[PDB]
Amino acid sequence: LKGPELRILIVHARYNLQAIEPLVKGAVETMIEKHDVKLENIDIESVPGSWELPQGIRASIARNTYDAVIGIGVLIKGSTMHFEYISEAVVHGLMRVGLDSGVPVILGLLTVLNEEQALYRAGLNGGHNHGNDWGSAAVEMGLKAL
Amino acid sequence: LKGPELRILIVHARYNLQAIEPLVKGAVETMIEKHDVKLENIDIESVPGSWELPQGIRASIARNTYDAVIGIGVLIKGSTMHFEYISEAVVHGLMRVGLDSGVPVILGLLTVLNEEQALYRAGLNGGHNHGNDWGSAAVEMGLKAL
Amino acid sequence: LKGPELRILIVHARYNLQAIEPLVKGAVETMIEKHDVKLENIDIESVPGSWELPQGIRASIARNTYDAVIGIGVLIKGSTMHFEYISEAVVHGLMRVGLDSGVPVILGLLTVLNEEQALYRAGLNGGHNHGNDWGSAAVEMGLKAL
Amino acid sequence: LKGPELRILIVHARYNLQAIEPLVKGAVETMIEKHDVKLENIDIESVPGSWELPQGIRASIARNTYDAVIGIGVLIKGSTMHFEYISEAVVHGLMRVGLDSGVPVILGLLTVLNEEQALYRAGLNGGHNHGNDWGSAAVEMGLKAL
Amino acid sequence: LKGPELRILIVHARYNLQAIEPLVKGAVETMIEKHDVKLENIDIESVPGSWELPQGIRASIARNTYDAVIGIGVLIKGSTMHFEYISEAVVHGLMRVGLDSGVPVILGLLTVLNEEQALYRAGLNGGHNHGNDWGSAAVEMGLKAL
Repeated sequence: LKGPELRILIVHARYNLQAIEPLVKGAVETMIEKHDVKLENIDIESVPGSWELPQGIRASIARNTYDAVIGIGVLIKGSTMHFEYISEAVVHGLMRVGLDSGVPVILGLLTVLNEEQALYRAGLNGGHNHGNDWGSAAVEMGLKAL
Repeated sequence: LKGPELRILIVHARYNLQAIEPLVKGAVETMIEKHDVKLENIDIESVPGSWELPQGIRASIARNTYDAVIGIGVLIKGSTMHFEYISEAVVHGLMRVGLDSGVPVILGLLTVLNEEQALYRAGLNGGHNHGNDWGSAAVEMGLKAL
Repeated sequence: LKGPELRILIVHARYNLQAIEPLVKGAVETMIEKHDVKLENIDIESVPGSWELPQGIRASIARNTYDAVIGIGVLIKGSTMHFEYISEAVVHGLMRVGLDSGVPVILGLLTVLNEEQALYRAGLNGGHNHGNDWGSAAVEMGLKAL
Repeated sequence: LKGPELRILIVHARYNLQAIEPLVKGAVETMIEKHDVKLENIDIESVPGSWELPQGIRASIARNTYDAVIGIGVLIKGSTMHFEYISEAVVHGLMRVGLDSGVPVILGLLTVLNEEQALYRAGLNGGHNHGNDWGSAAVEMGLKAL
Repeated sequence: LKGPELRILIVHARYNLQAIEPLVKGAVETMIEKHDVKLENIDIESVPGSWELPQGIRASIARNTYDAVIGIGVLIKGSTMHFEYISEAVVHGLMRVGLDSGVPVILGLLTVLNEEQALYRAGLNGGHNHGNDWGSAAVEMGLKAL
């Protein structure tokens, strides 16, 4: 599947930036290299933390027009219940923003127990970069939307 | 119950495709063989993963008109909390799309601990294929909708 | 409390039918025998499983007019997480249908660990039939709605 | 803070009535004795169980006009998962009714493991009556609403 | 990032006030000292408990106009399930108020097991004050909103 006429939005948080970057990259590289998406047609905005992902996307979805958007962030279990509650709220939030807007929202949220699990899913230490999967998903959902 | 005039939509994800296929088949075979549904009246679309099920169905529900739709996907517990969160969000999502649209949405989502449990519910290794149940359910809900 | 002019709707699923029936009966008998509800004023529709309860009620709530509705079904814990997710989604769903419509929705959903717990709450093996409680509740909420 | 011109609504369920009463009392006494609320300006309606709280409040909120409302009920853990699901649904429901209506809704819901824990929070056996806290909260939220 | 023209709202509950204060301070100090926010442009309202946070913010968001708002409160695990349910409901509530209003809502909610964990996250006993992070987040989201 190729989508030269597709406009894609990518919002990512900045916590655990060491895992975020590889993910964003994989997502971008895959879209371009494999689906023929134009670099100029890929906006990349960012927010403080995962909590802000739904809100950031909603805002951007209103300003311009995209065919698909990818929310990227990584939450790591800490000492309190904070992890559980943010996670649940953010995931429900992204789903809402997508269903309300009609714009496909790809889940690029990692909810892990430790940094290692994150890096592994970001393609480091022998793992498969999930940002790639997200990229292809964005493209597919974008086309089917039209 | 027979529904020759029924138009059914089936959206399924592609992860764990080995379990997905038997499910879709059972759903289709049952509708046809037991409820007299016309093969031409059964659309079968697909999306990347379960996360996209609600969004894919919403989109399709807007394009054409169906009497019932079946969402099919299988989520398997991994090393992180990802499974728990996607599961909860997807299930709430499908329920929403159905209640908002007024179109019956049948739950063909398997949330299992391991691949074996999935295959078993797909009719392999001595189990009962649940896609069959979903097929009959789609038909029943479709008629009662009219 | 008596409600001769009340119109009640009862939607029940068909899984674990052995527990369902006693429940529906108790609900009906109580409404009639104790609150003076007219048998002709009690509609009893049914759906495949608990998942369809919210959707079935929404549909019916649109076709006719009722003063109260009772959703009845029984979910039993199995080997997977399916039970947990359907349960949470269905309960949220019923609450939504009630709050959106303005029509009182009585919860006649049993979420048990095993069939015995269900039958017990259906009045068998020395237990108290909960359908009775639901019946009176339907009547009370119906009147206060007016 | 005093609110002589405030109209307060109090809906309470009737299960575990032994814990409910002390709670309602404390709420009323505190509002009057400490915030100068007029007894005639305090409506007290009731419903069967906690499940009906959101629905009862919605109904009443539509009939008349209140500055604040207090939902009171006590759920006790039993042998099944029923407790967990009603609890989650009711709490989400009350929050919704408040946010949709714009009318402050005070949470007077006790979700305990056993009757003792309930009575203790109702001021018996050496505990502090939480209904008092709820009363003051109702008054504060009511004024700030204006 | 600096936001001299930004109007920020801060609503905080009053339970566990010993942890609340340091948080509010850090939030204010950081906004001023590091982002050039004008003290006159920072409203600080308060409510009884965390349950009231969403409702308080909704009310204020309607009265005036803000570029960003910060909800602050701390919930501590007790003997009952109350903690879990308030937590889940409040977090979903804040997310809703933000998505409905279009106004960025920063999560300054601590859901801890004990007072120590709270104080630690408020900057005492060797910990980092999270109110600072929230302050910067408020500023960033506010600007991007424009």
